[PDB]
Amino acid sequence: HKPDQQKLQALKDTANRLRISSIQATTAAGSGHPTSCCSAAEIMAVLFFHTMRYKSQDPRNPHNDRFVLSKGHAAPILYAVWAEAGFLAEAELLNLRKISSDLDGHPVPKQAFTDVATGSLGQGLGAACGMAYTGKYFDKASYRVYCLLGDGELSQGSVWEAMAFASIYKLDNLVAILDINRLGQSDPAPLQHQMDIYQKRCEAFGWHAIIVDGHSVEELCKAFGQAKHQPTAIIAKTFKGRGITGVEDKESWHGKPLPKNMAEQIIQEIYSQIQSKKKILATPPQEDAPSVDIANIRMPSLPSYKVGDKIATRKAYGQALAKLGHASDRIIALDGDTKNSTFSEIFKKEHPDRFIECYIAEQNMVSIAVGCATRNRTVPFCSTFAAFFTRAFDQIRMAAISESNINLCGSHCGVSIGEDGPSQMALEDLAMFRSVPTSTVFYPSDGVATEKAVELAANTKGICFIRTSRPENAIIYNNNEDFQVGQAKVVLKSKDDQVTVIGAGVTLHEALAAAELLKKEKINIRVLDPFTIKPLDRKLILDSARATKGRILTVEDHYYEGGIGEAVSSAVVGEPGITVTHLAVNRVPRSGKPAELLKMFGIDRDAIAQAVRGLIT
Amino acid sequence: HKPDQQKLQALKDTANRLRISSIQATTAAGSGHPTSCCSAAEIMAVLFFHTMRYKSQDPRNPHNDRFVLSKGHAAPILYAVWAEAGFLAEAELLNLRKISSDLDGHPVPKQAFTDVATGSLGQGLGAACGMAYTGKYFDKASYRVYCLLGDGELSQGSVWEAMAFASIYKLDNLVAILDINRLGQSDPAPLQHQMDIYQKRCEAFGWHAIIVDGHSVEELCKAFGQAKHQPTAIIAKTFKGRGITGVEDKESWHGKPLPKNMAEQIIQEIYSQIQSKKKILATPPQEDAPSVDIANIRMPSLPSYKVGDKIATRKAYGQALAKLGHASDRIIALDGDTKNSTFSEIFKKEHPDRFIECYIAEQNMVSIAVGCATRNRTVPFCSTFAAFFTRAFDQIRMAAISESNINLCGSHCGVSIGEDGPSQMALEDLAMFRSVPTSTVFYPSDGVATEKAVELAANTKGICFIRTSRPENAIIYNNNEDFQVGQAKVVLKSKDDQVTVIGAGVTLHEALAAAELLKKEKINIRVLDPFTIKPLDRKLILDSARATKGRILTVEDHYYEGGIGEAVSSAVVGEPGITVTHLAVNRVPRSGKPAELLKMFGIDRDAIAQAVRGLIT
Ligand SMILES: Cc1ncc(C[n+]2csc(CCOP(=O)(O)OP(=O)(O)O)c2C)c(N)n1
Ligand SMILES: Cc1ncc(C[n+]2csc(CCOP(=O)(O)OP(=O)(O)O)c2C)c(N)n1
Ligand SMILES: [Ca+2]
Ligand SMILES: [Ca+2]
Ligand code: NA
Ligand code: NA
Repeated sequence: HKPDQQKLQALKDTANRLRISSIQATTAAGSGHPTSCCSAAEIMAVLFFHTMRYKSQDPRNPHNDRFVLSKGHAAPILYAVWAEAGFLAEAELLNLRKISSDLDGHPVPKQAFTDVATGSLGQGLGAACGMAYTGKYFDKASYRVYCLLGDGELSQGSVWEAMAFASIYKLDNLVAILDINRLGQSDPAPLQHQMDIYQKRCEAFGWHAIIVDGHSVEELCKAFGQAKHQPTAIIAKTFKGRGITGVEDKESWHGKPLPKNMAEQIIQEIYSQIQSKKKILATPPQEDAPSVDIANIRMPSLPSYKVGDKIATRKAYGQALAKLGHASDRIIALDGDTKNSTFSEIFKKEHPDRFIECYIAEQNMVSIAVGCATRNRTVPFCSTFAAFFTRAFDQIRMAAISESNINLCGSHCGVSIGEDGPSQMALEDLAMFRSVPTSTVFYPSDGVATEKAVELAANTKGICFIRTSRPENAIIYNNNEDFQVGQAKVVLKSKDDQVTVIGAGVTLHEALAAAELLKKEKINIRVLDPFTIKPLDRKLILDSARATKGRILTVEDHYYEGGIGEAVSSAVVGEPGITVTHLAVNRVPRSGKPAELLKMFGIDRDAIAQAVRGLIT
Repeated sequence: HKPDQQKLQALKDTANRLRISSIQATTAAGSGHPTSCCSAAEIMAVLFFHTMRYKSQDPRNPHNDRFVLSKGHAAPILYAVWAEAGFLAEAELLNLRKISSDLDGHPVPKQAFTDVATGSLGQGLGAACGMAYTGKYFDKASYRVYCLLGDGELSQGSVWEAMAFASIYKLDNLVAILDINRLGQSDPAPLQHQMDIYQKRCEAFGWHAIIVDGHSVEELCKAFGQAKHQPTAIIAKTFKGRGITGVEDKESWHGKPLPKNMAEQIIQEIYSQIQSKKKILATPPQEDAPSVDIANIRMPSLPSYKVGDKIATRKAYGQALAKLGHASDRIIALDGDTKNSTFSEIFKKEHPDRFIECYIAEQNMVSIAVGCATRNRTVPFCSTFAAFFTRAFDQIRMAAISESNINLCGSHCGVSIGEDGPSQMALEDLAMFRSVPTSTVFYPSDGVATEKAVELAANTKGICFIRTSRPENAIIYNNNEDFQVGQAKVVLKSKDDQVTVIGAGVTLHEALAAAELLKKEKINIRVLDPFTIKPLDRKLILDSARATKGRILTVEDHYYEGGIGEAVSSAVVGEPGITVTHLAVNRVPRSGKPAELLKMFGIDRDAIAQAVRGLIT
């Protein structure tokens, strides 16, 4: 698939038009990364005007090839290709980085041509893997996926997780293009132009690796055209600032715009090398992506638990997820070699074609989910121990910037796991997920609440987190109980309540046990289950407090900062007559039995009862 | 260095004693991972009783070889070697996982023989790299560093970052042993027993890679004895549950103890294979680690700023760090290809031998710092953009479980960076660091406070975080101002103050500007700079509020959850007459000029003034 002579020259001309646009935009803004754009200009021309198939007036079309700009600071050249393709007006490029424009400093999905935000390096290939996995195994469509990475970027371990994933899953519809321009931000990239080492690394991770001159349209086209039996890495030897005389291949230019006078001079030089004005039209795709049903997802039946039966919420999650897979053909499940502990294995057993084993690689797992959710093709649920979602916080952070709809279930929360000790204990997961701006944080306290959290999460936009627990605890809700995001439940009350005790998961059950102890001493307490920690039901909390002498006690299997107690305090601070006492975990824990650790860390029934007795007196 | 016939058999006997101890301990506990111990028994015997050099009665001795158990769930066999070596009493092994014991489910540094906690897979090799870098380049000592990893564990990208680091820095004093036992937790590891692929991956990342039969003491000893010119990977083909008949090489046994009856039978079988009772003594090390000065670290002079001069706190950090490097020969600086933006380049210029370029690999950077701080050999300061510390949250979490003394400086906080947009904006870093139990969170508002934060951090135990900013802001403190952890500063006050406004960094300066605006309308406000967000100066905040009609307004360049406003609210909730109003960033931002974004997100001078006017009225 070698371009003919006219097309070849038109591709070279296109590359130079892209350089000019990148320089013009960044000089107009007074910030940005023209030298990072210029190393990629021939790559971008060949991708957008020779290799890819897409609808230039409908960038989000489900039939289109996908492009992911992993080196997101080259955003101006992404904008430039979409102007060249006729989607964006050329004049709009000059509004790069303005508060009045959507051509922001790094790509974001408010742009029709951007599926995932990038800017935190090393994440784009994982998203691309999810898109390619979806294309091959779910859509079974003809679209291909292309991802452009920098060489400095290849220092990120997340890249190598994605490399390994793509070869395990035989993603022969995925191409990674590595812009080996020798330089990072503040020094040369470690391997510089040792092209052979990059080739060996890619081959060792199972990819077909082709070294090219990244400024040769000819060599680029030959590499893209080769038969593809594996994921393919095009390892492109380039120069940073290519085409900018005196800047090409030099340090001290990363993220530095050309000054006005210099841009004018350089642009005239580049423009003089352009042989024809006639632009290339993109070739349209084969329209073989299937229709996908986006109707509200409804469980096929009510929960079928029995009040008083004991089940851990981790197990209820797996049961509910498997049931959800009968509610929608769009549900997919991902897990990081923990399916026997999170109980996502139950979904795998019933719907194996929609389970993705991600292995021990949580960063990549989140990125796969993000990629699978793009263009609304699937509804992903990822699971591992909640503690290990800390390993993926930047991916989760970027998922919110990507306006992604993913669902994450983290098990084994808190000290109540017992003997494994703190390395496995999630004690900061509420803090982390609450800080994610698009998040909904579910903390189901029994199996019924867990099933309803799964159903609600499936239908809720944004980053949904479900915190599950290891201990078996009693079912306390009837199967017809109606749950909503942002609505708490009062699970014990009387006209004589002296404190409102807010607990969740294991501490809700400890609070109910404390209530039984206290009733023997003629002390009644109101017990409230938040259901969602974010958004928090401020109204029910305050109404409860006002019925209980203004007194609130929050008790949580989590550290003090960023959790339930701080959420509650922040919601009610300043309200007349309201007081809040907080019980949480004050330091790194240790191994012991679950009940022993709840006692040691001051969040068990006897600690709750003592706090209540002290409040009354 | 092949063991003679008696020693060879003694090593085999030792391996079998280690198997027995691992089974006994986990059966006694009723939990743990004997099959993960048993694959490693010959490796552990050869390391501890042939290859390593260490003082068996002084595991923390600075002259000793280091061992890192990256696959930390094999803790029972680590405990077993230290019993075999005579440091632990054999009987204590039976108290594994008890709340009354320190032999916890995964290793932790309350154990003399543990430097870094493990249990979150994929982190140990990075810590080992820091130990080896320290041994070679700082201590210039003869000790070597050994790290045992699982094969499932090799799916983590952090491992490959460490691999790449070790070859860049020529860590020929580092050995990684890969326990290729075919199986993970819930399925086979992806590559199973494809030993050649592991070899190719390690070689491609610059290591000398040797495939061995991991149950052959002979082959293990030959591999350890080979000349070392590069970091060395011993790629050991093993079987999970080796030596446990009917369990060896089987699925469904990860993290499952043998029941009592079965343990008795298996242990008798293993014991029958032991030919001699005579234990091997460990060989002691060459005592060539240098003395290190642990005196309090004092800057050689007061800060030398001038009130009213403009400097960004990011630049003040670099200046202060370089000065700190003249205060102590122990200070080291690490940075992830951002030294020209964080200004750690200033330290590199003055103290290049103590600067470690970590490249674009934040997870590994944190682990390197943790390893360098072990045994108090250095005082590390790591820097990058604060947003990118989210990429290393699990490493930071584990650092606190490791009781590590590291210092982290994250620049470019908040929307005030302007045009790069949200991918680069730290808006959740206060939430994240506040949740880390051993943390001190410094948020210096000018260059003087920044210099004093650096000095204090150097002398403070735990995870110290310093949040720096991009905008140039005025110096407001005199050079002799005395700063302490947990002590705030009132930077503007009058007898007629009507609100206490708490700001930090850019929002402190916006609050001072608001005060100047408001004074024109005869409205005075008290302005308070927290200095440390954790611990928070509750007393000064409350005393200030009580002088200002009980009214507090907090304003921060951070999301609402987990930041300054929630810290303050949580501290003062329920105090009679106190009210708290909060201004923060309510959603994912976008590109624009710094001042435009502060306005858009409601945290600039005019937003503060409007909030104040509303509180009074
Ligand atoms: C996770 C992360 N860490 C650090 C940065 C800061 N950063 C932005 S661009 C860059 C250099 C990128 O170099 P490379 O990948 O070689 O791309 P090039 O611009 O040379 O094409 C750095 C370190 C980032 N954006 N993301
Ligand atoms: C970051 C992280 N993710 C997931 C886990 C859960 N986990 C504990 S052990 C294990 C399997 C480890 O297998 P491998 O590395 O092959 O070690 P082996 O026990 O086979 O020697 C898993 C997935 C963990 N501890 N850490
Ligand atoms: Ca580069
Ligand atoms: Ca294994
Ligand atoms: Na959802
Ligand atoms: Na410190």
